Amino acid sequence: PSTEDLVNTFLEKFNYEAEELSYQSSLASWDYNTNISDENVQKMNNAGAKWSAFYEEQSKLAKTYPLEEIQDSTVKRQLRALQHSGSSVLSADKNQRLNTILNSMSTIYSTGKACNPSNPQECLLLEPGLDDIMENSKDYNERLWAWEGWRSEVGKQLRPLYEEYVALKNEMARANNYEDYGDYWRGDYEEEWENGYNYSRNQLIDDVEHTFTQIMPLYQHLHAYVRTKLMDTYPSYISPTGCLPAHLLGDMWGRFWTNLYPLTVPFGQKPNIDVTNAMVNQSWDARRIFKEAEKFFVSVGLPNMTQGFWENSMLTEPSDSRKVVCHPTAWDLGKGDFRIKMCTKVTMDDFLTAHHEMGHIQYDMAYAAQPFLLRNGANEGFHEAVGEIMSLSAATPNHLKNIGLLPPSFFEDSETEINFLLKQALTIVGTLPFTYMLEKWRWMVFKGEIPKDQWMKTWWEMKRNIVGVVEPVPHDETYCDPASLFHVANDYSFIRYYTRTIYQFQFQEALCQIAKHEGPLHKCDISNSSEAGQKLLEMLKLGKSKPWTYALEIVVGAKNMDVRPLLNYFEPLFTWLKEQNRNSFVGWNTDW
Ligand SMILES: *[C@@H]1O[C@H](CO)[C@@H](O[C@@H]2O[C@H](CO)[C@@H](O[C@@H]3O[C@H](CO)[C@@H](O)[C@H](O)[C@@H]3O)[C@H](O)[C@H]2NC(C)=O)[C@H](O)[C@H]1NC(C)=O
Ligand SMILES: *[C@@H]1O[C@H](CO)[C@@H](O[C@@H]2O[C@H](CO)[C@@H](O[C@@H]3O[C@H](CO)[C@@H](O)[C@H](O)[C@@H]3O)[C@H](O)[C@H]2NC(C)=O)[C@H](O)[C@H]1NC(C)=O
Ligand SMILES: *[C@@H]1O[C@H](CO)[C@@H](O)[C@H](O)[C@H]1NC(C)=O
Repeated sequence: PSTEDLVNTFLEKFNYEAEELSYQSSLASWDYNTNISDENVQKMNNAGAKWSAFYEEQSKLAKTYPLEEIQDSTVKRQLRALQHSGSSVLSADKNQRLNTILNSMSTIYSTGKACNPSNPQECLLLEPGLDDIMENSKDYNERLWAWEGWRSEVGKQLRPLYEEYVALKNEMARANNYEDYGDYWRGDYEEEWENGYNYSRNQLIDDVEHTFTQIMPLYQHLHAYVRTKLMDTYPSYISPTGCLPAHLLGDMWGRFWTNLYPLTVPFGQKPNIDVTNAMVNQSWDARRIFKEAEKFFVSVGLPNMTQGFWENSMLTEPSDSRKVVCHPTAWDLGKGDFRIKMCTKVTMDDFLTAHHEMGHIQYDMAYAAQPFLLRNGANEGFHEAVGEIMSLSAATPNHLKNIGLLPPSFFEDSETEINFLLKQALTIVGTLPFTYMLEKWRWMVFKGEIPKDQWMKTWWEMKRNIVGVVEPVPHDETYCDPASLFHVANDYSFIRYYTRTIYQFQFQEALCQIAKHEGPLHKCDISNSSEAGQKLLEMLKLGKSKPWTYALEIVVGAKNMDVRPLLNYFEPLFTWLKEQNRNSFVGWNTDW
């Protein structure tokens, strides 16, 4: 028996026991995440810990099989993924050290309460009190205090922690065949085999950077517009040819300029399409929302939800009978038990959200044919990108009129279109540079290119040169503002949002081009395009069996990211911004 045949037997065993154990874990997690109950909490911990142990032991055993001697790229990929043990190689001592550091950083983050000068008790935790301030306040001093306090009482505390976390994680990375924790994270995009469908980890840097080059002009003009309107709101502090203060971006970090819409609304009279009132009138219940979503997916040719979906999902808050976590989640428990958890209300947002989450469900149903280790999206962004393209189609007033939530005679005034596209811009085009800069700083820091003495300095240097944002109060290396973000303090990648964003518009433009739609890409409802849903399935079923490049080619027609779809989607807004910015400054001073 060739070592590969023995390998097949190994994996065929792994997936057979794993599929099961993961289903047991997932059912326990449905129990806890729904029927919050200490008992159920304890059972969740038990089952998840058994999953952890199984994966770890099977990973060691997989290492005892040599990847270099595996033929079928499919088998090789499953093995490779299972062979990536990670924390195992480090001594159990060092393991507990890093576990304690991650736990302590997350506990500092969660236990984050800053107090207000003049108030010895206005001290409030982050999620309850601080954010509203950073999103619905027009007081420079209040927002300033919040921003400074977090990056002061929390970032400083995390500073030594993250300092040692970098060294430990780097040792873990190089413990595996890796140059830095950066290369380890970049490997999630690394795939090999097939014809030229291979993507080396270091190519990710090249591609992210060139895509950001093409997106830079749009971000520049968006910067101008937001800057000028904010100037009129905060005149004493904003400079016309300068970067923007961080505390005025709409959230503690300024990851999404969405909350700046009231202060930066194009026009401002033409109301915003809110079918919410219409839903409230047609008595649309949560089930009706999800049923219309089902009808959409059937229209493009995709299947409809299992009986199990309608019978086992929690589509509504559990009245008052139980206590639940509301954050919307899509669930593939394994073994065909697909579900969705949401505290669905009667709101356009929850409607579009149901379409997104059900798109996740459809992806899950489409790759059930694949084995366990290949039952996932091709990269880390395929999934949420599919989800988002659903909401894009379900937001076009065309589809809103079809479902009967907007009168037929209703017409789109160019003004309302610009308003909508600008809101999309802040939330999308705003996080794009923020994301690039965050992950670049982390990548270089893990690569060591940024020494600790110039750790924070570079950070704000980039925040200005890239993001176009400036520090309100100068911060020394005593601070650690990067750790101030949950995705950074809790050891999570961040480039996923950038990649997802670039992907979703590529997908939407390809599929729309299939539906033979003509006109702006912000007006596309792939509804009834059997061919569109067919291409989508022809990718979705592939899972991660085939290279992510292959999935892309099967859908969009290219093997690598392309920003041209994103630009085409926002091009109207781009031109309007250019004209609105002619007699003003488009750019920002680096040192300011
Ligand atoms: C989903 O869309 C299909 C498209 O034809 C609708 O046709 C239904 O197809 C199903 C499956 O082939 C047929 O079997 C049914 O399955 C459900 C799910 O377990 C079960 O509850 C039914 O008693 C039946 O066994 C079904 O006869 C057929 N119905 C038609 C043609 O009216 C289907 O209606 C959609 N899904 C569901 C659950 O109805
Ligand atoms: C995508 O395709 C669907 C078809 O499933 C389109 O919805 C359909 O729209 C037509 C025209 O309004 C509806 O016609 C209706 O026929 C019934 C037959 O009894 C009649 O009583 C009504 O007065 C009306 O004329 C049709 O029922 C409806 N399909 C449904 C409700 O399942 C939809 O407009 C298409 N969307 C896009 C973006 O192309
Ligand atoms: C919720 O948990 C409690 C405590 O473990 C248990 O007695 C009860 O049967 C559970 N109910 C549901 C609906 O999960």
